Parts: sequence; structure tokens; C-alpha cells
Amino acid sequence: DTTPCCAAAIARPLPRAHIKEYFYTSGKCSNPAVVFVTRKNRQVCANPEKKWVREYINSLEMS
Amino acid sequence: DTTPCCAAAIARPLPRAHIKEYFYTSGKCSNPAVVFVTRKNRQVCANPEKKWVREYINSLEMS
Repeated sequence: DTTPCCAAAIARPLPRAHIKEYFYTSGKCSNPAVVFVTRKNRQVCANPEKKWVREYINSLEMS
Repeated sequence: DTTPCCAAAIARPLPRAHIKEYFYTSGKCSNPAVVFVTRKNRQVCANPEKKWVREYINSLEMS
């Protein structure tokens, strides 16, 4: 917890074409999240347990 | 604060050869930090105002 962590997680989907990369936060966070990195390099915390996250991820991985 | 943030920041220097990338957290954090990404993809929060951070960074940028 000398590692970057997500207090909360984006309500609704961000636009799929704003998004270029993802990673998962440490599991040592209290809300471990997925993080989306936008073409503009904003890092956005998302709720991994949510359908739009899991098809965005599937989308970035089956490019 | 739907963006990944650093509660605290690594006391002492990490080994320079463990470190492959860096970025700065959002300025919207309460402790906005530098984050070091290790060859093993651990993200480590560091205090930007600290001499070892600023020559690690200079090191990754003058490669």
C-alpha cells in the first residue's frame, strides 16, 4: 500500500475507442480494480466484476 | 478519484536494475507520487520530491 490503489470504480462504461491498454491493480488494495489507460494516458479505475469491463478486456486481448 | 492513487511512498530507494518504466499519478491524489514499474510489473509509489527518484527518472529518460 506503497502501490497505486482505486478508492472507487467508474459507474458506467467509458467509450471503448478512448481506451488503449489495461492492467489490474495490486490485490493488496481494498477495492482492487481494473485500470483502463486512455489514448490520452488517463488511468481510470473500473469494477472488474462488471460485464462491460470483461468484454473491453476481451477486446484489447483479442485485437 | 476513480483513478489509481498512492496512500504513501517507498522510504528508501529500490534497486535501479529492478525498474523498467515510470509514470506520475494523477495530481487529483492526496499524495500524488511517481510510480516505478519493475521488470516483474510491480507498481511502486515513490516520493517525487526525493533525490533518488529524480536521478532514476533522469536515468530512464537519458537511456
